Amino acid sequence: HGYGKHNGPEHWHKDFPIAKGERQSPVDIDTHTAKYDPSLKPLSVSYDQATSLRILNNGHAFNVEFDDSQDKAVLKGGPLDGTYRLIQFHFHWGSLDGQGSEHTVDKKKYAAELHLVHWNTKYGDFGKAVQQPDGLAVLGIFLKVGSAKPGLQKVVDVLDSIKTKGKSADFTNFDPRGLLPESLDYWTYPGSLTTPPLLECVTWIVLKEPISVSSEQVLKFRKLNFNGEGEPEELMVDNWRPAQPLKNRQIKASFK
Ligand SMILES: [Zn+2]
Repeated sequence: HGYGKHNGPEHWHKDFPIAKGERQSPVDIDTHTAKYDPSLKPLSVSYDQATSLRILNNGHAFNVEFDDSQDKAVLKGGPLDGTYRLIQFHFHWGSLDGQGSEHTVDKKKYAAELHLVHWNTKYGDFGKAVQQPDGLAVLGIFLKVGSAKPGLQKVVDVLDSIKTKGKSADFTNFDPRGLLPESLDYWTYPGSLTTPPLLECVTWIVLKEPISVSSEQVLKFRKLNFNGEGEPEELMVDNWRPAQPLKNRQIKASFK
């Protein structure tokens, strides 16, 4: 299962029937049909004690992993009940600046999309959380090409050391607060993981405000490999799933 022409997202349903489910992600966000919901609370992001451990090329993307054995970096408030711990973040990007994001806004695609994955502490661990309808909370942040994002450069510089699938590198003292936009206004809806096993266990929180990265920064994403060392080289690009039907779901907005 990958993003190629013979094993891309359009084939996934064969191994994972839930791919054609009722709350699949990503989706197109229609800003004019999103419902303003005054009952929604502001997001509470507490990343000040975050402990990054490692960066890994898993063949789908690269993951920056965090210590989630304590409430060090947590997400609360918003549409969430309870405390969600940060476990990892990763990106989806395109082969061109005009595509790469998974979610779209009024059909507009962005250059890339950042996913910060958190799990609901009441379920004890990530593996158990994914089996629950309220197990995960994923914070989605759009990337557009323009000015460089200083807080992203540490990630970019290390990519050379994890070029191929299975490669990992120590990655300590990275502060994820450097990746957040100024405003935390958001849309929220119930959805799924966007890669297999595509479990419908995610509360999506998609920030309205994109961050800017430079052409050179996103360019270095595109030099990674889907393949492992010694195998024929396949550039890691367009690792994004297409928008899925909204079906019986309403997208809510924390702003007007
Ligand atoms: Zn993702």
